[PDB]
Amino acid sequence: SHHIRLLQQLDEQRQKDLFCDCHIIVEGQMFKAHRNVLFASSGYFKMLLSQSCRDMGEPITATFDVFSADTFTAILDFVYSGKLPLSGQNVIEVMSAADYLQMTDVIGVCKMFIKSSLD
Amino acid sequence: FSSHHIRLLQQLDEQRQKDLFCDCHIIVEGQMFKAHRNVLFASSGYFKMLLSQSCRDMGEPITATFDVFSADTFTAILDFVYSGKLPLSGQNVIEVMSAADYLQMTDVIGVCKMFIKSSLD
Repeated sequence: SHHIRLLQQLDEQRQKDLFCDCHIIVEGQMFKAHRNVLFASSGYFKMLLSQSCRDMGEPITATFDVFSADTFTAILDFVYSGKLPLSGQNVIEVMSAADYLQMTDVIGVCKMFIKSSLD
Repeated sequence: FSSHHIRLLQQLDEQRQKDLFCDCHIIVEGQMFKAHRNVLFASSGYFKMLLSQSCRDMGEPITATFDVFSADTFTAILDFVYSGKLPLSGQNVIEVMSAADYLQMTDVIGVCKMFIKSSLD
C-alpha cells in the first residue's frame, strides 16, 4: 500500500511542477519530471543523467525528436503510475520509442499486448 | 502489488545508498543520512512543510537536524520510506510510533497500531 500511495504523490509533484529537476522537450512540447525517477526507470536517462547525478542547481533539459509527444506521454505516464494505455494504433510507436530510451519493462508490456491481440 | 512500483522504490533506495541525486541530508544523533527531497516530501508531513519553501528552487542540498529521537529510530523510519518494510519489536514500537507522530507520518502510525493489535491478540 505504501508503494501505490508514494507513486501517486510522485505523480502529483510532476503535475504541480514540484521538485522537477528535469525538463524533457519532445516534438516541441515541454514535460516536467524528476531526475531520480527517470534515472531509475530508463536506460537512456541512466546514461544521460549520469554526468550530473550528484550536481544540483540548474534543471537538466533533454530534447528528443525521434518519437512523438503523444508517444512519450504514454511512456512518461507509465513511469509515474505503472499504467500504460496501449491500443492497436500506438502499440508499435510506444514499443519503438521504448528501446531507444532503453526501457525493457515497456517493451515487455507492448510485446504482451501484441501476443494477446493476435491470439 | 504492481511490479513497476516495487522495482522503482528499490532503485530509489539504491540511489540514496550510493548518494545519487540526494538533495537532502538528515543529521540525527550525529549520524548523517542522505535521501531525496521529492521522496521525503511525499512520505512525511513535516518534510512536506520543511521542503515547501524550496520546492522549486534547486542548488544547495537541504540539511535537516533532529534531536528528539535516536539515529536507530530514524533509520527504521527512513528505511520504511525506501522499502515499505518496518522492522517493529517490543523495544522500538513505541519509539517509532512517537517519532512517527512527530514527523506526521500517518502510514507509519497505522503499521505500528496494526503491529500492536496483532501481537496482543
